[PDB]
Amino acid sequence: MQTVNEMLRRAATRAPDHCALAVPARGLRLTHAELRARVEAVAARLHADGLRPQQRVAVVAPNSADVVIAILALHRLGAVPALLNPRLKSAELAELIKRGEMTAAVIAVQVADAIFQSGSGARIIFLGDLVRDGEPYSYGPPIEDPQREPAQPAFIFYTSGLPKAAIIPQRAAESRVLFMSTQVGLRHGRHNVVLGLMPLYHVVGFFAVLVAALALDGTYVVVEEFRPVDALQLVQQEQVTSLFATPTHLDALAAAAAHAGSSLKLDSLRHVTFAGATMPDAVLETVHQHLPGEKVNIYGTTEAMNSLYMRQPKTGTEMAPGFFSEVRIVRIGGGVDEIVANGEEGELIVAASDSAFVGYLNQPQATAEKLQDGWYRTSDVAVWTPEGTVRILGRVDDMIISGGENIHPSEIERVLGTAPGVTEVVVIGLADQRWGQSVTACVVPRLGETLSADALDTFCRSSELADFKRPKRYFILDQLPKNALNKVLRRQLVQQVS
Amino acid sequence: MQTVNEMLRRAATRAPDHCALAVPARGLRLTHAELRARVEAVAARLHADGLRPQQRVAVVAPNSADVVIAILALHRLGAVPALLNPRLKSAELAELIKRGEMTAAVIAVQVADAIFQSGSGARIIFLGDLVRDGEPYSYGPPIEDPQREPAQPAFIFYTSGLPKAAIIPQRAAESRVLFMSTQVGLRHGRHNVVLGLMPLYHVVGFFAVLVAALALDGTYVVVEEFRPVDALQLVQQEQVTSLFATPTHLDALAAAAAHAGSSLKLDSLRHVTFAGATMPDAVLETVHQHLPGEKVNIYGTTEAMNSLYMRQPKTGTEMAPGFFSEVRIVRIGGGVDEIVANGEEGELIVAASDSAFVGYLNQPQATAEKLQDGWYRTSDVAVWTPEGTVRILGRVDDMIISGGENIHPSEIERVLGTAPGVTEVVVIGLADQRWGQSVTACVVPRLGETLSADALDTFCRSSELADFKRPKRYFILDQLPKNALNKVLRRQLVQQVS
Ligand SMILES: [Ca+2]
Ligand SMILES: [Ca+2]
Repeated sequence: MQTVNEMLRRAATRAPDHCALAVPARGLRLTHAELRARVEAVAARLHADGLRPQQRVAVVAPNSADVVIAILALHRLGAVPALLNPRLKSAELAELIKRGEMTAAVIAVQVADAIFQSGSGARIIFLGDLVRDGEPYSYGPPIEDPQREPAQPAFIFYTSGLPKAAIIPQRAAESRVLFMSTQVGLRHGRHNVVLGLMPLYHVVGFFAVLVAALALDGTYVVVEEFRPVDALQLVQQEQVTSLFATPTHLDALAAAAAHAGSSLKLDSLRHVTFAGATMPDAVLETVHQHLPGEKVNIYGTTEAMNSLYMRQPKTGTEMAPGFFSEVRIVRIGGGVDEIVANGEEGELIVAASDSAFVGYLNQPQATAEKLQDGWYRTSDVAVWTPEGTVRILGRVDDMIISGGENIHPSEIERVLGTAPGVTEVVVIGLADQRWGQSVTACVVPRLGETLSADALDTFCRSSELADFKRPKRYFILDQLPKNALNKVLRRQLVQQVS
Repeated sequence: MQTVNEMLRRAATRAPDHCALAVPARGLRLTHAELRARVEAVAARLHADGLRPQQRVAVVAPNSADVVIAILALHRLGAVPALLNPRLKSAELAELIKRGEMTAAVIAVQVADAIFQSGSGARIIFLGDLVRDGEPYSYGPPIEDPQREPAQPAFIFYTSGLPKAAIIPQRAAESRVLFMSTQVGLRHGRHNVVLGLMPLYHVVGFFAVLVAALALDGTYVVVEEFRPVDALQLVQQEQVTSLFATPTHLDALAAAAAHAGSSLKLDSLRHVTFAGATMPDAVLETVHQHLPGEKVNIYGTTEAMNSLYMRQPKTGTEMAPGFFSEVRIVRIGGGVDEIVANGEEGELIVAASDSAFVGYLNQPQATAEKLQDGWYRTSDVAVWTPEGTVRILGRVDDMIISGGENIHPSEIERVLGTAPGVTEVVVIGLADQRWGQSVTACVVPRLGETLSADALDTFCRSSELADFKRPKRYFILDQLPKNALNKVLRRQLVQQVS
């Protein structure tokens, strides 16, 4: 097996003087050999300070060359980095560090004061004390390479109450990189220039983007702050060959690319990759229209990485398993062998092979729910189409059951999203008078526009929606309740309207 | 890890009703599911007859759907197939089966009578008794899946006195397939139609061609006998997307493709792959001119599979390591850490990682010579170019040392191959009067043409060859001595001329 460390080690023997890390705004460029030397330097310093293999170390920082070096240094030492979203609230981060029994926390700095008040025994390490614009503070003797074993913890990543600590074993790294070759069509070579739009604390941003970029002897371009015009200019200046972005970022990029008066040259870009399950047909058409390269839709989890994909997608919900993957659709709430009959809806489950996590840290119960008899349960509903592909229908937990029939809010939300005057929509089930749920739509008007239940119903009646799927009721609201991460709080919304 | 069996098993869950095996001349087509059922059937029958996991079974047969099924059935049972070139002499095959301590031999049938006379305890199994045009003789209870372990023997393949039995471990299969994705640019999908030009008893023909074709959810097209026109027609009829062929086959294919009056449509073909180290510049130009698709040169061994490659090659000897690979150039006859200074010639050695063989069967001494301190020694001479690529110079054993300077016959042979009137040439060293060797060229004239030492020397003097490299002597011969496999016997030639 090639661990992350080993893939990078091998790449550096092959392409020592080729650019590995580029930070164009900062004018910082490091070769594969230069990066390896700085990783080794930081690792040695961390070891001298007391850090030992298989100890867990939290990382709380936005994307940057310094955090790339820190994460890889921790891994080189043999510590287990636990990458955390720095946009989370301080007390929430402190709780997770406490729950995780971390030896230390490497932070970009009032998070430290929060860790001190939690009672945690985690030693605070400021990122700025380790490495500054690629330059390490060097000390301590050279250190041994730790023994890495296939099933052993390598990295911890967090999911969407509190986020769960998914443990990624050493053996998972290779296939979490190589799917980008088998599915997406990346190949080895010094032509590879990868734009780092995805967060490093997301499995895609780390394995599929950063690690893939370097493992294939290419360049990772660091983007600290997202700006659509700045990103497209970087495509031209750095000759970016591939980008992985969110639907939100892609919509922004497509719009910035759409001007006739623009001098932008996007010719180098050959791959545009995304998780487009939630992507409306309209966003997908603008991506096809205004951005070059092959478009590939992927379906992925923190827990299992890549399970389905589609080249040149026409919609965001239709995909099929690729290399590495084995999938089934089973009776909702049933055992892993209870295969549905074709055309019937069930839960998508995916074989837990080398890419799969080994469990959630200190949560035995949640693990038992997700990993059963060699299979990872997605908690998503799906169906086999007449063409033998998988149609993702939505989350099991979002499903509305009205008169004993399954309705998926995501489908209704996509239709209603295109109705005149609608800027936002969330579809929920509210309790009816016959022990079921009634389909209910909460809608926000475009600025200055007037919505009415009658006009929205008139629009739904003209659509392809089956009768039983049309909302029975509308709530017209000035705004929807959202957390600090711009995610709709479905449960708080039910309470506000009901 | 995915063993060969596991890669095929997973592919069949993904694409059960897609064509896996096509024999167009015979009108035979089998889906992934149909192939798996026949593999399972033959495996069960083999087990009932007494065959058990980790027992070695020789296979002596030309390419066909039946041998594909037999090999995969042996592997499914857990036996270790030892694939042998059926063009070898009977007593030579019998000797190798004896030396290998085989439990049995599956043969297309006077090889059987030879095995009986060798004294071997190998039970003879005729291929025609197991499966006929895809149809198995079925009996016996269903059998357990054997435990497969990473380091455990999986397949045996033979090299170029007697051929050596290279043991390929279970863990080697995945990277021996996936290099075709990282290096050559194949990707997962039902678009894959692979033409089976390479012999199944060659590691390329098995892992890189057959197993890759199926593992990626594609089709393997069986070719029992090579014919250039028939092969190109199959490209059109079956919509072949990739082919791997010898330089000899490629020259034949290019010529057949070169007619303006031809109706052939080769548009589906996107990848033409070859081991082109021995390929002259002229053959490479005709391939570029007359065949479509991306051309990729690979450097490979039975022992280590893929160690170097080049996309869109301009010559056959300049390549660089790809994904999986780590290479060094060391002092000839020295230790694995004795790196040469750049520009100096040495032996190419390659890291023995997952793809590597684990040793030669029953030959401890030959193993110790080839596998040292984590490295496989190629026995090829090479040099790092000013551009940081590897230039393959030829075999260590072929090198001529004249006045203390290294001369490589392959270089001289390529120049002399283009001289007026020359149809064949072999360059050898003969003992001089100062304890060294003199560069000597043995040449065969084109039919009816007259060669002379003077005209050949005149041609060499006009070439880019350094003074010290030009032949001091010519032997003009009506033919060169060759074995039954059309390979020049270098040692018999020295004796004939000296
Ligand atoms: Ca309000
Ligand atoms: Ca003769």
